[PDB]
Parts: sequence; C-alpha cells; structure tokens
Amino acid sequence: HMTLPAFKAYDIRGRVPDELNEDLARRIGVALAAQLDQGPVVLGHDVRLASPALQEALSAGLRASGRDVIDIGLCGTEEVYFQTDYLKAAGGVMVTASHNPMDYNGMKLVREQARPISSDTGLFAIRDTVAADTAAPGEPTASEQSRTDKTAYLEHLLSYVDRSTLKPLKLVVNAGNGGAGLIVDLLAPHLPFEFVRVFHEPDGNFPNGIPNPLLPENRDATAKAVKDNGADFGIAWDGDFDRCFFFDHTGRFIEGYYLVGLLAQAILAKQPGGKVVHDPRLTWNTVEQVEEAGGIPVLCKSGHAFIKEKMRSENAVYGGEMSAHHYFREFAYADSGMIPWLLIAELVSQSGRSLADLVEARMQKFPCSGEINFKVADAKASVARVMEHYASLSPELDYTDGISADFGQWRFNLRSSNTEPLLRLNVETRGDAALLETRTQEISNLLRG
Ligand SMILES: O=P(O)(O)O[C@H]1O[C@H](CO)[C@@H](O)[C@H](O)[C@H]1O
Ligand SMILES: [Mg+2]
Repeated sequence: HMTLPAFKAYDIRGRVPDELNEDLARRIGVALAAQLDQGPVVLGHDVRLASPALQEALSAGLRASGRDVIDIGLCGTEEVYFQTDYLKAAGGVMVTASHNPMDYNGMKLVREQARPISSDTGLFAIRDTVAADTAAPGEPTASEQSRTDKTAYLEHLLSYVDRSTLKPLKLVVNAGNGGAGLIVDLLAPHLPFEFVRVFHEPDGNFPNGIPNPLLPENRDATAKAVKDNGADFGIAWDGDFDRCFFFDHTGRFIEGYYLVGLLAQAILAKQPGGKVVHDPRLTWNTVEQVEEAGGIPVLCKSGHAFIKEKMRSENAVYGGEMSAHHYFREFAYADSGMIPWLLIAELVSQSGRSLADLVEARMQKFPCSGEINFKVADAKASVARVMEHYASLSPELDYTDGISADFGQWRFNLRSSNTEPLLRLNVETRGDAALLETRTQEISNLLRG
C-alpha cells in the first residue's frame, strides 16, 4: 500500500492497530500542530473502547509540539465542533469510529471556527507529514486542561425552542448504546417531554449492535418502541450522534429528504428570508418548501465540507442533506443531531399536527426512490449506458455533483461517492409513484448491465 489507507476524503478512518494506532495518533497530533493557526486544540472522543487511548496519544503529540489541549472528554462529534468555535480554539479533533466495525476507529479534524480539514484542505498534508515522520517523540511542552462543562452547549441547544410553547409529548429516544443518551438526560430536566429510553446506556461493546438506524433490524427497534408505547414520535442516532433519524407515531421511518424541507421551514419561522443550502440528490420538495416559507434555496454539491463553505459564503441560516446531516449557522455552521429533534418537537407542539401529517402530503407530492447504491465493474461505462439510453428524451442536465437529469415530471441524480468506491442513485417524480418505480428499475438495469 503506497499511502496510509486510513486517510480518507473527509476524515481518518481505519482498522486498529494496522491502519490506526497510538503511534500514528501521536504523529497526527504533531502534524496537526503544524497545520493550524495560533491557539489550543479541543479533543473529544466517543464510546469506543480504544478511543480514550487514541485521544491521549493525540494529546501527547500536540503538547510535545507546544499546543495546549482542552479535553472535553466523552462527547458527541458536534460538541467538538461547538467547543472549538465557542472557546475560539485553533482547532479540534473528535476521536470516533461512527458506524464502522468493532476493530475500527478514526478521527474528524477541524481548524478555527470548526472549519473542516479535508483531504484537499490539510488532511493529506497531515498524512504526508505523518508518512515521512521518523523523529523520536519529544516530551510535552504544553499543558492539558479538563473541561467537561456542557452548560454553554446545552444552553445553545435549548435556545432553538420556546420552552413555554412545548407540550408534554411522549418521545422514544434510541441512542443505540452510543453517546446520545447523556445529552438527552441533561436536556430532560428543562423539557416537558416524556422520554421512552431505548438502548440508552453508553456501551462500547455494543450489545445491541453498532449504532446505525438505517439498518432495518436497528430501525425496527425504534419503530416497535414507538408503536408499543403510543409515542408521538421516535428519534434514533448514530454513535457520535451527529446524525438523527425520525419515526412518526405509526412507527414509520421518515426518509431524510423530507426533513430538509421541514427543518428549513422551522428555521425560517425564526429567521425570515434566510438562505437555505441543500444538496443536488433530491431537490424539488426542498426548493418548494423553502420558497413557500419565504426562504431562498441554494444548490450545493453534497458533502459536509462543501455544504459548510457554501453556507458561510451565503450567510445561510440552515443547510440540510438527505443523508441525515443538518447544519445550523449559529452552531458554528456545523451539524447537530440534537437541534433537529428539538425543532421538530416544537413544530409538533405548536401546530397540533403529528409528525406524520407534517410530511405526509410532501411525500405524496414528491416521492423518491431512496438512495440506491451500486458496486459495478466499470462505473464510468455504467453511467455512460444510462445517459446514452435517455439521450433522445433530451433531459436538462446539471453537473454540480455527478449528473443530474431533469425530464420534467421526473429527475435523477447519479453520483460517485467520495467516501466509498460506489455509485449512488436518487430518483424523484412529481406525484407519480408508478413513474418513480419504472424509471428507478430502468436505471438500475442499465447500471447493472
Ligand atoms: O459518500 P458520499 O455520498 O460522497 O458522502 C456521504 O458522506 C458525507 C459525510 O458523511 C456526507 O456529507 C454526504 O452527504 C454523504 O452522501
Ligand atoms: Mg456520525
């Protein structure tokens, strides 16, 4: 292997100990110090068994390079984002494995204002430094401070809702033995909600499976809890809870697409006329709901780094991806798995409408395929077959992010993943479920052919 495999497009991601270990972690700390502007570095970690050791190695390398370290301890990814920005630190690293296997771990790195460090914005520079670094470890010349106070973070979360307007909704919450439960419990004394706690305790051994609400078996655990307890709706998170997933009162999982438009309207009620950033995979419903709420929709390439920089350049109040990532301007332009369900709970409380009713007509008006992934022998040839087949229909074509083709009553986006060697397909139609299925199956056949 010519270069270190753990260094991916957006983050560091690999098997312990051959792709990621304490030695590499320490070298990464040293290299990161050379890439940042002045200031301390915030460090946090998730519930994985190896994460504290990796964070300590990271701290050792940073402090050997004269960087003060602010250890915010066991946390969610968004807390590293928030505290980095809030404390005006030089940068931050979250040690997390997200939903990777048990023998895996990783790191998400940010600089000032929690601005992402990605492959083309410092991460491969870090990789190359680490790759060539054979120097003996130096000793720490800077200190580490423990800062586990979450008051500022919690106040920021609560600032998104008028607590006097909240109703005592019954909410299922499913941390999947990740870290989300700790924050829910800290918020609960300040909320009127009745919580039904599922897989609630943090446990890096993951007795009920690695947190991933998109897997049907994991999905059903939240769904069952909602139905059995007559909950208003249910929320589940991934391990580092920067992704949230919603289940209405019938137990039905709500496709992430529709929450972009819903959350946009929620935010626009608080910040009128604002711009809203969205990705190009699924678009029609978002554009319509944003515009109807008096907002301005802004098309952007998918990927958190693209989304965040677009929001910054546009002073956008909110950004959302169909892949369950939701970004908020005052939250350091960063994603949160907590702010969205607070906003939705407030929406349900104030409107008297169920989460089901809030999205029902939208799902009927703009039905989507869901993201469908393809691993084929020749991605480029497969894309060519699709485009050649639809040429005679003369679709409107857009190349913001792969290929978007607008045929009038239906459209698709076809993308190479930046994080996996996959093709990703998304189809939607104008209120036509039949057209949706036939076109989705047609494209599927073409890609596989
Ligand atoms: O592999 P992709 O599709 O390129 O990228 C995926 O991971 C990114 C970071 O989690 C997300 O921001 C994208 O929305 C998601 O599609
Ligand atoms: Mg995550």
